[PDB]
Amino acid sequence: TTFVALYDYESRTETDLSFKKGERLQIVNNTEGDWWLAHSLSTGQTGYIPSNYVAPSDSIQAEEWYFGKITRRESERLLLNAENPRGTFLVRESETTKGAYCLSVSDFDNAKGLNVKHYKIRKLDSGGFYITSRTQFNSLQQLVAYYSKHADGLCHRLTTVCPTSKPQTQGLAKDAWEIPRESLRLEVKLGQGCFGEVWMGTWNGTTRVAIKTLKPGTMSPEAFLQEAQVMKKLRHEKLVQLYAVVSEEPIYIVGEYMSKGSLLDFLKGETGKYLRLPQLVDMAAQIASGMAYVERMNYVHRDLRAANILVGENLVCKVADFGLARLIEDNEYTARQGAKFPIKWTAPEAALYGRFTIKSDVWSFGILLTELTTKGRVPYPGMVNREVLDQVERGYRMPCPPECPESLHDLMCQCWRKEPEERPTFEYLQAFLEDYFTSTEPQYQPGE
Ligand SMILES: CC(C)(C)n1nc(-c2cccc3ccccc23)c2c(N)ncnc21
Repeated sequence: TTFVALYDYESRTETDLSFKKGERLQIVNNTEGDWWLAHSLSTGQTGYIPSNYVAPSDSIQAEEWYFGKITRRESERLLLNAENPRGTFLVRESETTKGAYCLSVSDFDNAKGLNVKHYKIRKLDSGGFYITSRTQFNSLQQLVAYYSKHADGLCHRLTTVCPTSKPQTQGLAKDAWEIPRESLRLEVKLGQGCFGEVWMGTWNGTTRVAIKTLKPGTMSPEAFLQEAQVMKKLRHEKLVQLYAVVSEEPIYIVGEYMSKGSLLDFLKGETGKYLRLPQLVDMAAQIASGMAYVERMNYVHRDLRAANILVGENLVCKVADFGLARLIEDNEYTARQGAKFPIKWTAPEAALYGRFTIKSDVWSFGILLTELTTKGRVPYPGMVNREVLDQVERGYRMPCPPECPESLHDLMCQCWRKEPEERPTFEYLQAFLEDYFTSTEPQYQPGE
C-alpha cells in the first residue's frame, strides 16, 4: 500500500517532509485532500507532503513517462522542446476514444524538421494493448519497454522520457492562506503599477514567490477577502495561481513567480523581435484557453491585456490579475475614467454603462490580439485615452496591423462587434486559434 514520489520536494515549513523522486512513502493520514501526512520508509521522517507529488506504488501514474490527461497540443509543446533528443516520448489518455491511450514521440525529417508523431493505443476486449495488431502487450509498461529496444515501425525508437517541470502545490503549505506579513521577505522589485508594486520574494525563509502590494485606500480588506475566496477557487494551467494573502492594509497577494515577466515586455523585447506568426498564434490560443475556463466558471476578468499575461518556459502564457479590478474604489476608476483606467481595452458598453461581462472580456481579447501582432505596440496609436471611447462609439475600429493576416484582423473585428452577444465565445476563439494553421497530415499514424 505504499506511494512513490514523482518529483523532488524541498521542505518549506517545520511540519512538512522533503523527499526525492522515487522515494517510497506511507500515507499515515490521508484525510485532507491536498496535503497528506506521510512517512518516508527510507529516512523515517514524517511530515506533510503535496498529494500531487506522489502516486500509488505500482500504478500507471507512477510511471515516469505516463502523463495522464494532457492534451495533444500541450503534449506537443513539451515534446518539441529543442533540448529533447529524437525519440523523446510520453503516454497519455486519448481524447477522441475513451479508455484508449496515446504514445506521442518526437522526430526529425528533412521535409518537416522537428515534429511529433502520435500513435493511438487500443486495448483489446481480450485484454491486450497494441499500436499495430501484429504485436500486442499485456500492459502499457511492456509496450513501452519493447519500443525502447526496437523501433519496429514507429518513427523512432523510444529513447528519453519527456521531461516536465514540478507541478504547483495547492497553497504554500497545509492550511496556509491568510498568512502573517512577517513571513514574506521582499527582495527584487519587478514592477510598479497604478495601485501598487510587484516584488520577487521568499515565503517563510524557504519558498520563492512573487508578491503584489496594494496601496492603502485601494479597496477594503473585507471586500478583498470575500473576492480572494472566489479567486482561490479558480484552478487552471493557463491561470496564474494565487498562493496566499495578507488581508490587512497594505494588502499583499502572494502568487507563483513567473521569471520571464509579462507578455507585453516579452513582446517588446529583444525577446520578441524574431517571434514568428505560429508562436504569436499559440500564445493567443493559450490565453483564450485560460479565458475559456473563466468563461465556463461564469467569472469575468475585467482587466485583460498583454500587461496582465505572464510568460513561462516553452512560451507558456498565463492569465493574471483576474477579478481584482472590480474592487478598485478610486472614484475616477469606478466611473471608467482617469489616467489609471485601461479605456483602450474596454468594450464601449462596459465603459459607458459599467456593463462588465465575459463578452466585454472578448472585446479586450481582440485588443490584446493587436498587441500580439504589433510587438506590444499601444492600441489606437494616434489617439489619447480621453478621445478613444467616443471614436469607438461612432464605430471606429483599428485597421489590420501591418504584417497581420486579414483573417486574424477579421477575428479581431468579430471580437469588436457593437452587440456584445454577437461577439464570439472564448471557447470558439480557443479552437479557432489552435487550428489556425491546418495540417493535411493525419491525426494519428495508421495502425497498419
Ligand atoms: C511582470 C510583473 C512584474 C508585472 N509581474 N507581475 C506578476 C503578478 C501579476 C498578477 C498578480 C500577481 C500576484 C502576486 C505576485 C505577482 C503577480 C508577476 C509574477 N507573478 N511573476 C513575475 N512577474 C510578475
